[PDB]
Amino acid sequence: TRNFSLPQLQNLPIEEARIVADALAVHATSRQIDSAASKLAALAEAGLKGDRQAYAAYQQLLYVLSLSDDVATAQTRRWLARAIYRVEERFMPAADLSRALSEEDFQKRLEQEIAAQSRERHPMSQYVFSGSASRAQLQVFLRHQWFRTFRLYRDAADLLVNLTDVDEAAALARYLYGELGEEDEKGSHPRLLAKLLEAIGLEADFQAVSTMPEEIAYLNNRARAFRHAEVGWGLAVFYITELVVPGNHEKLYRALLQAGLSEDQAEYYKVHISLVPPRAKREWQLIARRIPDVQFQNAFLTSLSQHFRVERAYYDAIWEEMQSV
Amino acid sequence: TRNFSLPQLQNLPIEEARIVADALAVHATSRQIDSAASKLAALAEAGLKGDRQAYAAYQQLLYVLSLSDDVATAQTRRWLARAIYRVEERFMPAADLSRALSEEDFQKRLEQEIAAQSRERHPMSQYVFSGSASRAQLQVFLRHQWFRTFRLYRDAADLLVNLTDVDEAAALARYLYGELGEEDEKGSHPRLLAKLLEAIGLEADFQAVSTMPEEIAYLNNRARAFRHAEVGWGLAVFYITELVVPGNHEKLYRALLQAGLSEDQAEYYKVHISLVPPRAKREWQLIARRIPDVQFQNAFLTSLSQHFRVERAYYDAIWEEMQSV
Ligand SMILES: O=C(O)C[C@@H](SC/C=N/O)C(=O)O
Ligand SMILES: O=C(O)C[C@@H](SC/C=N\O)C(=O)O
Ligand SMILES: [Fe+3]
Ligand SMILES: [Fe+3]
Repeated sequence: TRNFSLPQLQNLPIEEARIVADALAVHATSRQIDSAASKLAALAEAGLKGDRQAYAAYQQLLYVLSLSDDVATAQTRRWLARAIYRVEERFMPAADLSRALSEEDFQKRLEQEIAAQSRERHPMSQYVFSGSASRAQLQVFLRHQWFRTFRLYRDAADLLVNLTDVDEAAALARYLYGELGEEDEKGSHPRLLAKLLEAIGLEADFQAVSTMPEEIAYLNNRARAFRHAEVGWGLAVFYITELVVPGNHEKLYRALLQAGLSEDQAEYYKVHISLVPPRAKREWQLIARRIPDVQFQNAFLTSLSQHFRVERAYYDAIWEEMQSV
Repeated sequence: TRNFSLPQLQNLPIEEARIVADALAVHATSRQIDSAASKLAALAEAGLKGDRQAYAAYQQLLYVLSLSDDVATAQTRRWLARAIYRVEERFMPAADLSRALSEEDFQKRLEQEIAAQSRERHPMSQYVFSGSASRAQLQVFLRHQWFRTFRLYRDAADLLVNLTDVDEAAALARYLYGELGEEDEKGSHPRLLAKLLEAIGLEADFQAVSTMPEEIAYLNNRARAFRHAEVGWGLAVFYITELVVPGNHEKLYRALLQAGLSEDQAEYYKVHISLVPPRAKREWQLIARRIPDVQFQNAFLTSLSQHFRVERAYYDAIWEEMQSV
């Protein structure tokens, strides 16, 4: 299977890929697993210090560890990913406020950060919204839309698991329920996107494996953020996504209709326009309750800044692919 | 913080509790974590061979590891819990099937197992249904009902996390949505039970920590099964609970109304009578697809039998406590 860990690892011409493979064996010893964790940590350190090959190598290995679908190795894979996450977060630039911002000041900082970094301001977004994109160019856009959308519900579920307050788990459960099609699994949002992809000649593969480095970096970061033990990381990515999807999707919907798509064909984008603003308003209380905590504020803001960095490098790479077709 | 891991460990007169504490430290080394794992596995092995003190020790530590609420230590706690689970599973009388049973023989064996040991036939259940229980004795019953209900949704979420198929994750999402109150979190099933609990004088403590050995055994086993990498373990526990809840809760509902509180206060039991039956028919498909796989059948039936042994010993202990008042 294409999105299992071991087939992906055999395809990486890296020695650490074989050490990781040994660490994921059914009878792997603690020493093999600690060896994998140390060599992964050193690879990530070398890559984050400026070694372009170690940088690419650890990002590919981290993609395999964090996002493969062979559930038998999942617990050890998540253990190994943590060895890499620890290194990454030491290199990330951390927000270090010592005193908590006011709730009003905090929301305004978010609004400002969004206005400065929103995916909606990217030249590619504006260009498609303009109607000037070719059909093959929309296909580039939707090919990568598939990778962003199709397993988002799993990252949300990792955050659900880490919210110990029953009311906060419930808010995330309502999100997951909406995201998985409510009472009809034929209408889960991954399948709505699949219906749109098929309307424009693309396959929606639930075992899709990305080969674009910036997309891998985006998916790796998002999973790390939603899985973090300090939920400020995950609430940052979750909530910024909830705030940006409605207007972005309203313009993407219009662009697809302009591009020769039906209302039903473009339903994936249509349903978020109306489903999200109410839910986003109720989900805000998860952030409001934690604002007095300066550790939460620093985790949230560091998460947000890191998310924006990888999202921008990713949109830039999609934009380049779109221009070459 | 009464149900966080470190405060619980400092209150355990078990030597290995200190080693576990060291393993959960912010900067714990691989040696300290691996050491803790080794001592926990040895303690479990001694306990399952008959050392009652080692048995009690491994069960209290496993309770702290698997069910404490400080998410900062959860990943390492779940890692250490695995070392105990592997030992436990070597001692479980597993259905040794060499080849897969037919669907016909699988459902028949399932029906037979449920017929022989369902919780509904336990003398305490028929006694409660009988009307004859005193208020103090119903308090005993509901005090332990709290421990079974108040974090069940978390165990189901771990199973959701391990269901890689999007339509099957959707099925578990429909379950969680219902269990956490659909659009209204004040109606989540833990809070409905908490309201039933407020009537009669009992506290519903979201940080409750059990000190009843058979109850610890029940919660430990259930979390292990729902977290297992082979989803047969969790599907076994999940499905046996969904199938028995409607009849059991129907009879408990009528008995509680006959004990003098309204239908609405006892809403926790009524809602299951109608809510669960339609969802159980769709949830069966997750099991039907896997019947042909003998590895699934062996996990499922081993889990069912282990769940019934632990459920029966727990119900026995509640019944003894109930008869002491
Ligand atoms: O990549 C991301 O995280 C943003 C997704 S949001 C789709 C679903 N929203 O509920 C996108 O590309 O639109
Ligand atoms: O874990 C158990 O023993 C089963 C629970 S069912 C609660 C289900 N939804 O609220 C019980 O004891 O009634
Ligand atoms: Fe969505
Ligand atoms: Fe329920």
